[PDB]
Parts: sequence; structure tokens; C-alpha cells
Amino acid sequence: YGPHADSPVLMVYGLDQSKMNCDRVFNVFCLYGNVEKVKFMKSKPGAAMVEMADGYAVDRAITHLNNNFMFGQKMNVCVSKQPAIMPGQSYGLEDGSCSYKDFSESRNNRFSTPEQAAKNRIQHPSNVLHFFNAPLEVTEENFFEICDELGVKRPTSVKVFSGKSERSSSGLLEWDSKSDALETLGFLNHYQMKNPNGPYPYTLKLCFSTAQHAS
Repeated sequence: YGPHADSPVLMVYGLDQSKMNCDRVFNVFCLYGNVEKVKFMKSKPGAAMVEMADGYAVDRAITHLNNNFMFGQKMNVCVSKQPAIMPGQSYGLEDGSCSYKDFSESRNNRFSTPEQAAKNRIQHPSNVLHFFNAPLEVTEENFFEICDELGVKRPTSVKVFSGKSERSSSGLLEWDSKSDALETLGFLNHYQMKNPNGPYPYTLKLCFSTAQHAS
């Protein structure tokens, strides 16, 4: 009892399967809860199930993402009739990745304890993304370079926040439209940014901002 959704599994239609894979779905839905599994459906092109940690995550994802547009398609986000995603009958996507993926052990999940969960603000989709965990000396040009690599739209404005006694940078990335930002989110979240000072790339973390501008 508690959440409205009677399953931790949502169904999402309206995905662009020429662009989306399980990682890119996780890149969107991880803003709303822990993502345990994603499975693209054999029966239904452009649709995927997404198992969250619980129903409250489903309620948030539906509330914020239903009827949003991505790649000109209208997304439909609703509770699944299924209580869990089972692995059976998986297939390879065109990019060679599996139609099913388990993300339950991902270090990129953001709701793994209540106190971690609490640090996620309400995530109403907007045209500005907040970025965290970028390299200390990141520049707008760095982001342009990565967006070009990924084949996504460059942000129209980038703001890096001031920081001290901080081992990574954060800031704001703005696009002209909400769909521009959402489209980018799915491609750019968790991008592995170069670390000149240590072995591990910086995992770029994005979420939605309430800021009107990256100014």
C-alpha cells in the first residue's frame, strides 16, 4: 500500500526505436526513481516496459513524462498490467545491445536510500538541464564537442557554476524547447567525460532544472 500505481512496472509507448535502447531509457527514467529493468516489447514496436523500485516511482514518471514529446512522437506512460519484468524472449537491437537490461546494481541509480532519494527534486520536464559531476575545468566548448560526437543538439547556452572545495563542476544547460532537452537527456546522461587527473571518467549526471535560463 501507498503509491497509486499497483505495479512497479510501467509501460512506455511512443519511443523512437531508431534512437532508443535500454541505456537511453534508463537515462530518462532514472530521474524519477530507481530503475531495476528495461525491456523492449516484441509485440509492440516503439514500446518498452520499465520496472522501477516501487509504485511511487511509477506515479512520478507518469505524472511528469506522460504525453511528452520525443523525436516528434508523443510518449504515453502508464502502469503496466504486469507486476515484474521477466527476462524471457530477449532479442538484439540494431545497435547490438540487448532488448532487456537489468540496472538493479547500477551505481547511477539515484534513489538507493531514502536520503539519496530525497536529493532528487521534483522533476518536471523543462528546457534547462542541471548538470553535476563534470570535470573541474569543463568548458562550454567541451559540451559542444560531446554533443557533436553524440549527434545531439548543442545547448544554446551553458552556465558553469562557481565551486570551491568541490572535486567536480555543476551548472546548467539550456535548449530552445522541452523536447530538445528531453531528447538530449536520453543521449547525454551518464556520458563518460575525460578525466585528465585520474583513471576514471567523470560520469556526467543530468536532471531537470527549474531555472528559466542557463544564465
